[PDB]
Amino acid sequence: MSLIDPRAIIDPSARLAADVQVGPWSIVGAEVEIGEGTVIGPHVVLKGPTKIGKHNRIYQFSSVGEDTPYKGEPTRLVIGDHNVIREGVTIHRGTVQDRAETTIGDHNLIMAYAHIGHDSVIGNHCILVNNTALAGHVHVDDWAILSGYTLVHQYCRIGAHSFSGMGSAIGKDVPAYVTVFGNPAEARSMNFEGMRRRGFSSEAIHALRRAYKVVYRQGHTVEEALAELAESAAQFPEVAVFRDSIQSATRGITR
Amino acid sequence: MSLIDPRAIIDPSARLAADVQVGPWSIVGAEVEIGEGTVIGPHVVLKGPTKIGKHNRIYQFSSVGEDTPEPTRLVIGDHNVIREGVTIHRGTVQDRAETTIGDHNLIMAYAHIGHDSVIGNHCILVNNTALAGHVHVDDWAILSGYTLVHQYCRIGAHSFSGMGSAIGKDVPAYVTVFGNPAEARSMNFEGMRRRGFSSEAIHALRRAYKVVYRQGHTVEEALAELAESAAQFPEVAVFRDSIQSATRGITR
Amino acid sequence: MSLIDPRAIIDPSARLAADVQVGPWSIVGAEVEIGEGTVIGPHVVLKGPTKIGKHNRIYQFSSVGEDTPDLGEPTRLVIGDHNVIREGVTIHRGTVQDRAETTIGDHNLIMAYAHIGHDSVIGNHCILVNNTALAGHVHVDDWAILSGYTLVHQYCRIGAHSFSGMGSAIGKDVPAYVTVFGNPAEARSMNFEGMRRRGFSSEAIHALRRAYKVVYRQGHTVEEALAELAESAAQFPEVAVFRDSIQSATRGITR
Ligand SMILES: Cc1nnc(CN(Cc2ccc(C#N)cc2)C(=O)CSc2ccccc2Cl)o1
Ligand SMILES: Cc1nnc(CN(Cc2ccc(C#N)cc2)C(=O)CSc2ccccc2Cl)o1
Ligand SMILES: Cc1nnc(CN(Cc2ccc(C#N)cc2)C(=O)CSc2ccccc2Cl)o1
Repeated sequence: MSLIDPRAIIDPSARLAADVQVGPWSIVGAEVEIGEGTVIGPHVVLKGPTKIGKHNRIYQFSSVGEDTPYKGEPTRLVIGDHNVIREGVTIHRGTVQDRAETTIGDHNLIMAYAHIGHDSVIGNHCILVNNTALAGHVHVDDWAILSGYTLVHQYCRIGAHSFSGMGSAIGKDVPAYVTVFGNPAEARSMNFEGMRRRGFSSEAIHALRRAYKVVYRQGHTVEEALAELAESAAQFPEVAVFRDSIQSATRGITR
Repeated sequence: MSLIDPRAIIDPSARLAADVQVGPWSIVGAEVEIGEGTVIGPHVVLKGPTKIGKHNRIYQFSSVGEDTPEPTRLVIGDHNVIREGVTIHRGTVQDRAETTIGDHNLIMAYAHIGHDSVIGNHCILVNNTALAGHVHVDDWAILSGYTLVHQYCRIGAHSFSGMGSAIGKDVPAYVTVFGNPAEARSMNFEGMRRRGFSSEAIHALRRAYKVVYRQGHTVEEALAELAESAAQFPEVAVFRDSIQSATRGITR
Repeated sequence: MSLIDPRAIIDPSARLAADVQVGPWSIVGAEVEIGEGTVIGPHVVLKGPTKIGKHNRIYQFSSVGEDTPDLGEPTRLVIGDHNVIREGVTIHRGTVQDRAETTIGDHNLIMAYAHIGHDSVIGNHCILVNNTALAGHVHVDDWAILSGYTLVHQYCRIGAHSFSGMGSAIGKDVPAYVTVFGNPAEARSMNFEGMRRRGFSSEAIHALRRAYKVVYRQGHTVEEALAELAESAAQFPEVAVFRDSIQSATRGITR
């Protein structure tokens, strides 16, 4: 049996690496580029201009590279390497001219029926659990986990190693390591489980626990908090990752 | 390349207008009528008795015209966009509760339109919005992502629900609702300005909101107080009529 | 015509009863077993080791028998008789080694886009309404009704004849007959409506109303409540079902 199933439709403008697998009844549309070792399942719709990197797995009933719901404006979707895109996932392209294309990095897991809205940016090692929805212009940093049915408002930033509880509705920025829950989302604590899994030192975990309290439990303003964290951020690069996510928040921080 | 892809299944009783496009591996079932300029994507399941109007677009993995889990019908108007994975059930004809969708609607990815529901014109049902059944959505309503609507609920003209809202009661026209359970917050003044409502009409609607929600009046007292402004501004009469026709009470 | 559509793919290791119907563009994977009177719709993906019983109906765009997006461990899915699996439903296999296969009994209705996580167990006469998600290791007892978009945390037990309202987020065990609402889920009352439809005696309904008060409205600890329910449970099999569900609660009960 051929690597490209004879029941699949490959557009003559699509560029594929030699070992790409494409399952039956799948469409690889115009201007779709697919890298080495990628596996396209059956019943998949791929639309371009889209770049899919190496060693990716895209499951049935997914629509990857769709137009968002002027004529001829260049729009693009870039997906890196070692990603898993499960059944029914929808991923929209993003505008090129303004450097706001839809981008997905490496080693991500995008679970069933998740939605990635136009101009969203997903880093590396993220997990978007079933039916997570990024409205659009969402920035998800490395190792973030969004539990099932997490809804993210347009323009929100989800910090590195952050966590959302199931059914959370995020309206403001989530700082690095922070855990959020409910509709509307509220900050609860820090992802100490994720910190341990990543092999963080005891001094680094303690400095981060102290950092959370400075921001959320000591009644200080964002301006007051950032000034107090300066000393701790200089000694630990992980407290600096927390400090930078607060400093770069536009919609305010999830409290 | 033919308009009707040779890999699609078209039942002999289906009636398609000459320029209708059907993508590969789509099923156009028996008693399905499709009007001029409509585009059916690939992997679409269309079941009848269903009448689809002119210049519609139906995306992949949609199931339109499903039986509810006696002649039943589904009627879809003109210029609608039905995105990927949307599910639309038919409604009962004898009791005049067929499922109806008007014109210029945008029904986004994985939205669900339960049996006997009625959607007006220019409505937006964002991703995963779910109408349980017998839901009436009036013109220009916006239901944000993952809005859930209890059976028999009425969604007023130009109303708005925030993301993840769970609506159990009627939403009056223009009203903005948020959360689970849904709570009224304000009016959609932004929408009024886009529609070209006058400053005077907006002013009267803002006063009408206060009468219903911020002055401790009963529904009976509020309706009597709005009578004067409703005769003067047709937009206020839209707001008053939606409260008058509320069978499950109003969202507060 | 032909019971198996010529456009369907039937793996040579699949075992089917002679009258099994399979629609166009459906995949019946390796190690899939399908019983008498079952109808598989078009665009269905079935993956094994999976057993599907008699007189079942599986709708378009469903992925039944897939492996979880995180694990040579042999895993299985077993589905009983007279079930209806609506469009876009995802059902994952379990694990055999620790006796946690994913199992679904008889006369169940699994509505559009519902998710059945790995190692979950569904009894009989249950209804999972549109987009209900069982994260994994979830036990759903007989006649439970989970309203649209109900989210169920891993390891939660849903009691017999219980009911969740639309958009409920369940993080603790739901006792038998209990009605729960919101995110986080909160106990409200009992499903008396369901009892009456099931033909429960007025005496059994009266005893269950009293049982709810003992657990939830009289300031008793779970130890105290279980001691007070002992007498009623010995007399009413329906009260024993309620008592057993509180006894077997590992995550505490939904209050
Ligand atoms: C299974 C399981 N393992 N951990 C959890 C908790 N979790 C976060 C999480 C989930 C998966 C990975 C992984 N790889 C990591 C973290 C949730 O999102 C629960 S909700 C949910 C879960 C699954 C489907 C639908 C829903 Cl709604 O679930
Ligand atoms: C994109 C975008 N543009 N506006 C918004 C806000 N919006 C209303 C809205 C959304 C789209 C149109 C349109 N055509 C109009 C209004 C939401 O529904 C947010 S939630 C959400 C949003 C998108 C996907 C999934 C989810 Cl869950 O999102
Ligand atoms: C229709 C209808 N008939 N009863 C209800 C109430 N119901 C429970 C329920 C639903 C169906 C059966 C059945 N067979 C039994 C109980 C809900 O879940 C409402 S929410 C919902 C409902 C439908 C789609 C999306 C959503 Cl979100 O809806």
